[PDB]
Amino acid sequence: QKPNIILIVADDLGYADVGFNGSKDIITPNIDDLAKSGTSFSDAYVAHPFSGPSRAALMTGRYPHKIGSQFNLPTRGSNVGVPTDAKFISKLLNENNYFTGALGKWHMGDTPQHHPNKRGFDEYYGFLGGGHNYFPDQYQPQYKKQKAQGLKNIFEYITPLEHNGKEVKETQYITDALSREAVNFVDKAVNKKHPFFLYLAYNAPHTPLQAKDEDMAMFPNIKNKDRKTYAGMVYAVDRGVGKLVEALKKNNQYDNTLIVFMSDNGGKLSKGANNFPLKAGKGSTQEGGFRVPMLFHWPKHVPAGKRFSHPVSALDLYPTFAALAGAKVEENQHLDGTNMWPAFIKNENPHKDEPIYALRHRKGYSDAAIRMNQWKALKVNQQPWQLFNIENDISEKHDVSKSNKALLTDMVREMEKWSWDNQQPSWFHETTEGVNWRLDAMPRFDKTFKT
Amino acid sequence: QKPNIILIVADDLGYADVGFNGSKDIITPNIDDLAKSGTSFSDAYVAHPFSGPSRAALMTGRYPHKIGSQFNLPTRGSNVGVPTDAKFISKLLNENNYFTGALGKWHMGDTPQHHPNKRGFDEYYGFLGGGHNYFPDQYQPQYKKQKAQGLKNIFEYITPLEHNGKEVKETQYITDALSREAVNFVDKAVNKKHPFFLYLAYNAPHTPLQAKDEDMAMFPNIKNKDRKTYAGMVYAVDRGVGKLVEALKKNNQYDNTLIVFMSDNGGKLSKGANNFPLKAGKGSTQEGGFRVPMLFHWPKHVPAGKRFSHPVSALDLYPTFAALAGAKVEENQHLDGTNMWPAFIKNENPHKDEPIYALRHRKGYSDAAIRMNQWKALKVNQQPWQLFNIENDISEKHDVSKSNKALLTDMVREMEKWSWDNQQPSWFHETTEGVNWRLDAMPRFDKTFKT
Amino acid sequence: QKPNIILIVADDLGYADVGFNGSKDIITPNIDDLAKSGTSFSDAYVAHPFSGPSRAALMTGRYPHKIGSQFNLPTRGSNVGVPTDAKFISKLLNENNYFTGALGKWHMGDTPQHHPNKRGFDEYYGFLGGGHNYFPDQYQPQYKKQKAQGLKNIFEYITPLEHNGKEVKETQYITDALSREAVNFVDKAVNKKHPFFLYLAYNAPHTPLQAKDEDMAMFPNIKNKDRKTYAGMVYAVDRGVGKLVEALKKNNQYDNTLIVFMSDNGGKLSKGANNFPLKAGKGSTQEGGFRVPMLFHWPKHVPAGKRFSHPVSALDLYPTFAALAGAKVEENQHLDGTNMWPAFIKNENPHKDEPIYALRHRKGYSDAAIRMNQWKALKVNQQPWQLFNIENDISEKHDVSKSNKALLTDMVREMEKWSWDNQQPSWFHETTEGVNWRLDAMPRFDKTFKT
Ligand SMILES: O=S(=O)(O)O[C@@H]1[C@H](O)[C@@H](O)[C@H](O[C@@H]2[C@@H]3OC[C@H]2O[C@H](O[C@@H]2[C@@H](O)[C@H](O[C@@H]4[C@@H]5OC[C@H]4O[C@H](O[C@@H]4[C@@H](O)[C@H](O)O[C@H](CO)[C@@H]4OS(=O)(=O)O)[C@@H]5O)O[C@H](CO)[C@@H]2OS(=O)(=O)O)[C@@H]3O)O[C@@H]1CO
Ligand SMILES: O=S(=O)(O)O[C@@H]1[C@H](O)[C@@H](O)[C@H](O[C@@H]2[C@@H]3OC[C@H]2O[C@H](O[C@@H]2[C@@H](O)[C@H](O[C@@H]4[C@@H]5OC[C@H]4O[C@H](O[C@@H]4[C@@H](O)[C@H](O)O[C@H](CO)[C@@H]4OS(=O)(=O)O)[C@@H]5O)O[C@H](CO)[C@@H]2OS(=O)(=O)O)[C@@H]3O)O[C@@H]1CO
Ligand SMILES: O=S(=O)(O)O[C@@H]1[C@H](O)[C@@H](O)[C@H](O[C@@H]2[C@@H]3OC[C@H]2O[C@H](O[C@@H]2[C@@H](O)[C@H](O[C@@H]4[C@@H]5OC[C@H]4O[C@H](O)[C@@H]5O)O[C@H](CO)[C@@H]2OS(=O)(=O)O)[C@@H]3O)O[C@@H]1CO
Ligand SMILES: NC(=[NH2+])NCCC[C@H](N)C(=O)O
Ligand SMILES: [Ca+2]
Ligand SMILES: [Ca+2]
Ligand SMILES: [Ca+2]
Ligand SMILES: [Cl-]
Repeated sequence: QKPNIILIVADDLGYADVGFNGSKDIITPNIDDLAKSGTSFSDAYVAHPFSGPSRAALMTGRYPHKIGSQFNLPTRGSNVGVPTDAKFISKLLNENNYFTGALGKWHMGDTPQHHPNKRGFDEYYGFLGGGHNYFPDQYQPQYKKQKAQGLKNIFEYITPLEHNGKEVKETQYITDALSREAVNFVDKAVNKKHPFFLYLAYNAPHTPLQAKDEDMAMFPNIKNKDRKTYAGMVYAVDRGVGKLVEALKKNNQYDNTLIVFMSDNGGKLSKGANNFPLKAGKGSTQEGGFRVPMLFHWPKHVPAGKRFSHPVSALDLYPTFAALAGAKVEENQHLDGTNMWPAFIKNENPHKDEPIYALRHRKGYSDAAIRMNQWKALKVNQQPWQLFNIENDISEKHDVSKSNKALLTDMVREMEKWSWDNQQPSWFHETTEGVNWRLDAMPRFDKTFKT
Repeated sequence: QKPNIILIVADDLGYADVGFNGSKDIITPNIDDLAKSGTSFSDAYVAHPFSGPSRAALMTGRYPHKIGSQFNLPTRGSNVGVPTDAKFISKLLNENNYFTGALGKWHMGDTPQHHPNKRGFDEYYGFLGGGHNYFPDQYQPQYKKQKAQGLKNIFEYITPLEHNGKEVKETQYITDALSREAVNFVDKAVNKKHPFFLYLAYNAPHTPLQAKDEDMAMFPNIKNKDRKTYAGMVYAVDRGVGKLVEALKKNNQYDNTLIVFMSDNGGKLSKGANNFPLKAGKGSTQEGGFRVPMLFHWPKHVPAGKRFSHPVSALDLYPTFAALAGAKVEENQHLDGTNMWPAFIKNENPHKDEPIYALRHRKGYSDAAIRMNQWKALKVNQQPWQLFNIENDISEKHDVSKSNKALLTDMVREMEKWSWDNQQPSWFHETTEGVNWRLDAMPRFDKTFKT
Repeated sequence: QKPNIILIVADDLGYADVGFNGSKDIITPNIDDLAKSGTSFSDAYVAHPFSGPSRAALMTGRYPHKIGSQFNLPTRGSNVGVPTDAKFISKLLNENNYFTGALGKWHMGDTPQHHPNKRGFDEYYGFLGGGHNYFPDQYQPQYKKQKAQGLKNIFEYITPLEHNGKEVKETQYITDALSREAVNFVDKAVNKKHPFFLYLAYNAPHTPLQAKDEDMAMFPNIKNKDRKTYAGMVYAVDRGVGKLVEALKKNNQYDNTLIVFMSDNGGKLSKGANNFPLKAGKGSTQEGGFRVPMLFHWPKHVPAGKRFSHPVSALDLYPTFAALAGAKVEENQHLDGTNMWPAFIKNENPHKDEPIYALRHRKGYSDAAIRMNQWKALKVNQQPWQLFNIENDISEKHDVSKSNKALLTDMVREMEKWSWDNQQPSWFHETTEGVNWRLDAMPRFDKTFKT
């Protein structure tokens, strides 16, 4: 009965950089097959416009602000991570008889208690930090040189990958390696006789921009060097997905597996991405920062060849997966999303008359976003709040706040109300950021929620 | 054996605005009956000079500073409240076989976990915020208009009352409605065969100043408009108390019930109150802010026709009620008051040689108060500490700090010692207040405890 | 089988002020006997360069920064202390069948929950604060005068000593009294038939500088008044140790007891100490502040007549004692030291390629220290980081940072990484210190970890 679940998350994948979500230049046949025989989502949102807090939200089902995880972890390492008392969806599923696997990027804490194996994943194969260099032939010599020199703070992008806490010596381009271990994970799952949960966290197409020549060779008409490199990186993810689907079919897992494919946040335009038709990109509270491609694939359950047009949150995956797995959630987990399945099946808005938030901190102020029904409220760059009918003005060109004053004020005040149980950040991505936070009396919600 | 307990709390009731505590113009016959056949308290103190933290202290038996509840909750709503790990007196009594009821004003959190029904009250009938408009005929149309317009942040003074989480349509003037449900609560209690605890939290005579014509008609010689309205509001509370006593007598509950009547803080002089002979009023650390009327009534147990002249704290009610109920308290609850009954029965000071504190935060500084034996230390308006022999100088006219230097310094240093386990505020009543707190490096206890 | 353990800690004992660690003027025959038949440590470090946080670290096995105890407790008293959820080594040993005793200075909280008897000591005889006056004849009349005057905030240096919460009337010079009760403790231990742990926390030679004439008489060639007084104070500790060893031999405990003797921090040069050949003293992150004398004595187990030359931390005592006692440690205790015994027995560095830290907060900035293998990194007085080859430059005269840039930067970045799970201080030693902390947006780790 109970389905296997695969959550595939690309890292900094631009909105228009898969074929099912409008790519004209990058070609993603295998990812598009899953979209063509499943349902894609035109209004899918992550809980934060960059990696660490977005991933924290995927795993915990909570806005990262509620659990002190509003910032990326310190870039040079730390002994902190996403709080251990917020149960990960993997742990919940593992407690309900799932064989659990995590692959690739973690970015949620690298201490013993924060490690994938202590957050409910039986299997982990990957790198624990914010990304990685893609070619072992490049990074392994650099790590050797630095380690032999006696350095202990070695940049996490060149450190060896690990398998369940034991270091390995990777031989393949990282995207191919993660795809290979996805196949290995689902092949191991055959014998288990319970259902499985796989969290596949590709670092592609996140920087550094490094692609195989064989992949870049498939895009001879992309003349921009970065865009061709980026295209090659995305194509490697597509090959990977193809290799995984192959294995699922061989093992007779394909038909009873829910596959979710998405990005952790918007594309970085200066590093090869395209977020058309959305404004801006990674880190923004404009749509381009936190509105992402998403597809569901599960034959006979997810309708084939459809596009779901109502708002869905990455926060919804926790209770949705939980309900589909027959795993009970507790009220004291304070889940911020909803089980979207009943509304999804009726082609209705699972967040009818309810807001979806983004709140991204900057130096001495915060940018914010509110999506509810047709409306997108926007607080950016210390401008006054703006309002867009996002259903007809997806690119956020036509501020209609002047003619909907009471509605806008109401949305902002509800966000203000929501903000009070946000915890003080438990860390920042740089030491100076934490010092500035304190110096600036943050959060400056007097500015953020001013109407 | 074990007595029923009723805690009646008026909201912003002035010190001289009941007959038993010296009113010459407002007439409160039923409240005065309870005083005449019981004991009133000339030196009764609440733990904070305004609502939210005072109520937090009544329920938890802790100074609100110890539990992060030094401020009123955000006026436009929030998902925060008085910490769930500080057990409410209602919860303790409920755990020891009491049928528990709360009526009227809450002001201690409106989330599911902070709701009266989750803080140990079997029955709740009231409004969860800081107050309410008094006439359904006035507020219900306003709420209809706003709700039909699609507004979600609706001012809590016009929102519908509820009964155990289900919304109701109130038909009576709020003070009469709460009195009616007090009767209903004690009538329900007859069948239960356990003792009962009723927390009756009238919003009268708190703003808005709104009275029935029939009540105002009883004060033809009060020419000041606000004072007449206020008098009418207090008279409605007296009628209510009378209606409740009536029901207690009918049910044979009267003789074995401990009735406590008090205010949550001092009267607001600009909104109809009189705190004679005390200086200042609501929010002050002068006596007028946190010294309140109080009576106990319990035939054969509380002496009849007496006035107890020693300091008593609202903090004492938790362990006193607990002891009278045979409910065990634990050392790790960190109760800040004392079981006052043994000293009360011997007509001795239950806080002999021990301080009672007030500490009220302002913009960039704090006002403070210390009551111990005959002495009142006062820190106000960024003036140097003052000292009064409050037994001979109740109006705080004669600063004798110059001639008791060592005593004053000693009292202040003991308060400074007490301040270290005060928690940072978990919320503020406005966003800007919290920003100013952070900007001003609060608490500025270098100013507050300077000698 | 399992050994008794005695941890003797002098308070502000200078580096060169015992004979085994190079004293030419102070003579410490009994302490030197333990060194001569045991192993002394040339590179022994406490976790903080002053009392409260150093002691917190000894007892918890954690850097005090991890548990909010980076500052001394408020000098005029408080209701805070070292967190009750960090299990004390005494509690652990008590749970593993040890008879436990603490003597003399506590300085880790004086509330019921923070009291020695609630932190795993069966016996406590001493004073709970930061120090004490040494002559009962002097302090007892002062305390009587103040107590009879009705003062409640009485300076903790004159308050009566206590035995398990009950006040006593001490008749001897405090150092002699503590020594006497050490004898009484080990005599009580004879009957118990389990092993024992004694924590002997002398306040000597900490201020006030007060010595017996009979002790000062032994140093006729010390002409400096303070140095002679200080010498006499240290000699009283030596007599005490001699009296204790006497009792251990009488009771047949000597041979199966591990005796550790050390200081809580470096000597205060302006109050009689000598830290030769180390730079600076008490409170500094120069070697003189946190590098201390230390000896182990345990016949047949600790080699006799040796000097161990590798870094050892006071943090190591918790897991080392635990392992020697057969007491299990849990991963979730987050111990910061190591069981040094296996490396110690092989004459190898128990902190090979691993740092030992000091981080001491000042007004608006922090001083820091890193010891790893031959290297000492130093951050002091808001100067740029310095680096010394501490093995050939113990006095920190020759900054070689210019020629080891990459190593120094790497060490600092590793400290920066370590800093993220440091908690905000739960208290300060003065109210103004806490206000300045907040005003200065502390910690200013942007300055501290700048390279
Ligand atoms: O004032 S501050 O607060 O401190 O900082 C600025 C601003 O105020 C911040 O609020 C803002 O926030 C950003 C968001 O959260 C943290 C900030 O950056 C995040 O995105 C990260 C992404 O930019 C980064 O990409 C890096 C580049 O490629 C990989 C990463 O490291 C590389 O550089 C290294 C180099 O340092 C080393 O010495 O040599 C290496 C050689 O291989 C390498 O160079 S390279 O490989 O040739 O490129 C590049 O800079 O990745 C991180 C994750 O690791 C973040 O991505 S993600 O995880 O968020 O998806 C957010 O956008 O930042 C302001 C300035 O930091
Ligand atoms: O500027 S700040 O830093 O943010 O704060 C200032 C200062 O620094 C603070 O120390 C000080 O603290 C005060 C104390 O705690 C919070 C502050 O106010 C508290 O008292 C509250 C009480 O004033 C308030 O009364 C209001 C008036 O009557 C009812 C309440 O709302 C009314 O107005 C509404 C109106 O806004 C709405 O649009 O229409 C309604 C219907 O027309 C209604 O109008 S009405 O017809 O007049 O009723 C009035 O303004 O009630 C709250 C509880 O609900 C507090 O009372 S109590 O719970 O504490 O007993 C404390 O004194 O605040 C400074 C800035 O105010
Ligand atoms: O208040 S501040 O302006 O913030 O303090 C400043 C600095 O900013 C701050 O960093 C520094 O911190 C000192 C450090 O920790 C607290 C401060 O004092 C400690 O040492 C103490 C001894 O000096 C004190 O000795 C006193 C002396 O003899 C006995 C004591 O009282 C007598 O009256 C006499 O003055 O004893 C303390 C323990 O009781 C403590 O000693 S301990 O070994 O640390 O316990 C330490 O250096 O303080 C600056 C100004 O004070
Ligand atoms: N396991 C040990 N304790 N080894 C250290 C040497 C022990 C040896 N008996 C000695 O006293 O020198
Ligand atoms: Ca990303
Ligand atoms: Ca009030
Ligand atoms: Ca010391
Ligand atoms: Cl710190």
